[PDB]
Amino acid sequence: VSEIKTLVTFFGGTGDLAKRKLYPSVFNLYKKGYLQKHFAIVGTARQALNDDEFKQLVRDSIKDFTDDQAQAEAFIEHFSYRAHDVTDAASYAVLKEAIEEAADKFDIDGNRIFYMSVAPRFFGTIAKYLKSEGLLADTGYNRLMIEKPFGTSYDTAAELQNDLENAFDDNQLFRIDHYLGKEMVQNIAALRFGNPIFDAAWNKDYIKNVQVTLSEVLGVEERAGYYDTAGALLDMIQNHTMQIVGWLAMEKPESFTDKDIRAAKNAAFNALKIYDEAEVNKYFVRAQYGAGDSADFKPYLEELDVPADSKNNTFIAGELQFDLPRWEGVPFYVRSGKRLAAKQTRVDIVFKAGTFNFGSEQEACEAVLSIIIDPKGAIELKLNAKSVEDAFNTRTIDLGWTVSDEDKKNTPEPYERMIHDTMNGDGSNFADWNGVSIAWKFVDAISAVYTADKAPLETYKSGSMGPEASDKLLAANGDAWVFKG
Amino acid sequence: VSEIKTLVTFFGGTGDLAKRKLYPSVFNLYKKGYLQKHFAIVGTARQALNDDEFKQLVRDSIKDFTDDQAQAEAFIEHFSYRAHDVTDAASYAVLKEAIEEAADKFDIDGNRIFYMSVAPRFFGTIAKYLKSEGLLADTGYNRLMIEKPFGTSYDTAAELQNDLENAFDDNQLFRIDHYLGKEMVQNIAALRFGNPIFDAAWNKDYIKNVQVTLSEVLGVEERAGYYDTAGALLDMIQNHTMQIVGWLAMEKPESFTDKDIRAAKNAAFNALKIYDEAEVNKYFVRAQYGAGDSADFKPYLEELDVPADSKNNTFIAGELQFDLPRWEGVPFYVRSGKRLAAKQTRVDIVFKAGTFNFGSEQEACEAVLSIIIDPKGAIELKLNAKSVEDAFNTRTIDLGWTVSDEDKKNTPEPYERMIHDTMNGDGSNFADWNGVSIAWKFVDAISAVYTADKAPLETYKSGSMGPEASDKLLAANGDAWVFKG
Repeated sequence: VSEIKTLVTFFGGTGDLAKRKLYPSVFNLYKKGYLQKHFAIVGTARQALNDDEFKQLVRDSIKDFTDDQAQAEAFIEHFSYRAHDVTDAASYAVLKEAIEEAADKFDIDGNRIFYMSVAPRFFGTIAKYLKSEGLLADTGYNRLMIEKPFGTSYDTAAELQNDLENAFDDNQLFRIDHYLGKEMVQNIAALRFGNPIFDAAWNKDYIKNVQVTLSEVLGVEERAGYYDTAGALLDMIQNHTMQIVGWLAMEKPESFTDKDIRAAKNAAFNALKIYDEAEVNKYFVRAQYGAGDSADFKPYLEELDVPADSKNNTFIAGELQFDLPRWEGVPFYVRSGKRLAAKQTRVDIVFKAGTFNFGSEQEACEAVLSIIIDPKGAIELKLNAKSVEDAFNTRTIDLGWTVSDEDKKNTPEPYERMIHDTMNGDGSNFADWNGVSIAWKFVDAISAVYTADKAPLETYKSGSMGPEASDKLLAANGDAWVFKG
Repeated sequence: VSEIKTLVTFFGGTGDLAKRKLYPSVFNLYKKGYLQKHFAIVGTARQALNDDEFKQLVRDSIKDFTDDQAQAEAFIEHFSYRAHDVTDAASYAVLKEAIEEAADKFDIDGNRIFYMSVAPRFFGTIAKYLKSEGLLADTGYNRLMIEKPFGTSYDTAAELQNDLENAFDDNQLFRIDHYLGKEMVQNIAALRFGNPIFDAAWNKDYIKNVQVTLSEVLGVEERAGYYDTAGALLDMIQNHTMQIVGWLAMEKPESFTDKDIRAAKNAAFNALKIYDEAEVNKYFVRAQYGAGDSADFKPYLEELDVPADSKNNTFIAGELQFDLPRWEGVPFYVRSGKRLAAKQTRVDIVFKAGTFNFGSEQEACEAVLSIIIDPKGAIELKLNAKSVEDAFNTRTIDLGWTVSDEDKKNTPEPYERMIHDTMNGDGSNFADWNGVSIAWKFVDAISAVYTADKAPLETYKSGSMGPEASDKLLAANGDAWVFKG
């Protein structure tokens, strides 16, 4: 395997995310031989720690992924640390030195990746200082990995993007969304473009509607302080759902290069209809979970730290419309919520029933292509066949496939995937500015109606698949949710 | 369920086929309530038996299918017998009387079915006498069920058809081919016409080749006397294979009525290319099984009653070409033989690989739709997806479906299916004259080269999937057999 020469600086290096996911992920890359000799990891945080102490922190972090001790130690030797306060310009000079020391000791020419595992309020500050204080490599590439979230509205996001563009180009910005780094989400384009029978049918002439579901069985839990201000709309719809939809609605790319994949996705994003107040009331649904089936399933208002006067949405369902020839009249249904019937992230593509008359009592129903992303990867194709009856009649059968145990074993964790893609400079599985800005405009229009309270707030029994207004939404076009729980 | 009013006369009524399959099958129809009051079964053979003795024969025949004794007896009471010699015109008067007695006792207006479970040499004789001696009902329908085989060449078949048409119309002739009465063979049209994504792809633009395999693991066995003169060509290709191919190659019918299904099939049969000597040598392969892996697997020449100088084909593989727009350049490969790697009747439809470039090391391969008919029904769809690797790459996955245990239980045996379809007058699953005549012309051309010996006779190791000339056949067009054993 080819060697990746890179210098990674982790802001928030002593953090929990770094300990649990970042370091073990960079370790796997080393285990696979991608990282060999010319690479260095510089950790940074406020806490005054020296190289040996930081090395021990990393040692304890990769412990549960160590088979060979010599290998673990050979890896840890590539780590260095430098205490540093992100708000103090002067302090960046100290980090600049540690970085240059690392590049020398391991002979690395530029190729710098900066990981911001810090509080969102510092994203712009750090980036601006990276340029003004000379921390950016003058040779090779300079890439930034910005953690969730990228703004809380279009305005804030636009301001962040504006700050980021002081030192970086959009193609150097790597926004983290672990849903895009998931193996099954990356199977969509392969299934579509790699098979002519599906490629040719991926349009208005064969597809009746596309459905995207992201259900969770858990409630707000201990995260009440944050969730009460975000809701399913910002926590699950704006980021995860919109980006999954991007893969489904994109045009057929000129090639499978990240540049063309993005152009193909943007053609769709640019054709998306932004809703006004009336349209939001007609095409979207917001709800809050109520009394469940047992005492443990308490309504959203009775959850701790939740303001008794909260009108927050723990569920969202809506219809998306794309003004492209390929999708004229094809509704894209999305839904996500807490306290639903089952943990599941899936895509259901309903094909139009055929008009061939068999003269049977049961005519041809709609074929369905389902791609289960969570909890276990699967692909199912529901087709029409003959029933086991004396007289000719149709019925539906499921052709199915599931990930093997070997598959699960070889599947890189999403963080390993994201780190690795950034080192390769592969923007394929990352949302670009255009995609994120449009996703914000769409949600802002809905959020505007919600904060103004010019739309009703539905309610649903915990453990169900949502309020009836959700089914009412699809019924208006003669559609129905494929996944019933 | 609606009541079927019919009078069935079984020529060869004391025969083994009648005891094992015919009577138990007519019994199931009674059990399902299709046959209730107005129906009668008249058995006939040379053996002098009276009504009580024949009733006992039937009693012993349906014994292993009896739960309720009262029901079994209520059924048997509908049977009558009359000894009768098929070559004696005078004798038909006696049968005519027994038939009229039956129609009176159970009040049946015509609706007669005549089953010829006799030696092939008597098919024409009986039919001619049925008309001249007045055994045909003057009211209702008159249908004939002719057992295998329908001729041994085009000439003989044409002569039989000519005799049969003295008393019947082609739509009244029901040629028995148990492969057409199989549940999975009837699923082909449902899968094709009931699903737009397959219907639209069922042509030269998406299909690269169609493959039809009918493999057996057994050898010639005790049937040497017959097989040595027929071979796989007449025993399996002419009848079973050609008719299965008919379902696959047919045009899309105007409706699912037997008349339109037949018109759609005939458009294809009429476009089939009849080969000359040169073409037979280029597009077909004949072989004989040799030494196996153990002492029990003896070569065809060492089988009992097999003439040491036999050039009989125990294997056939060939390419069919249809001169229709839908199949321009799409080869239809067929193969059938004894002593092969596995018992199996299947259809493999290879779709053209896509031309989309992922830039991967492994590009998109050909998707395959396989319909397993024997030994256990199944449908598999091999598609391209992403491999579980760090770099993007395609790989193939199998979406699969298999008949449930409930399905097997409710599936009517092929003889029940055929009897029932005849009572309904449904010619859908029956080969018509045009289809059979064309099937004969095609095989005659090949058989002509074989008897003249103007083509080589290949050989293959028993337990393999055939001689190398079989693979050579597909390789000429860049194809390969999907099922490797």
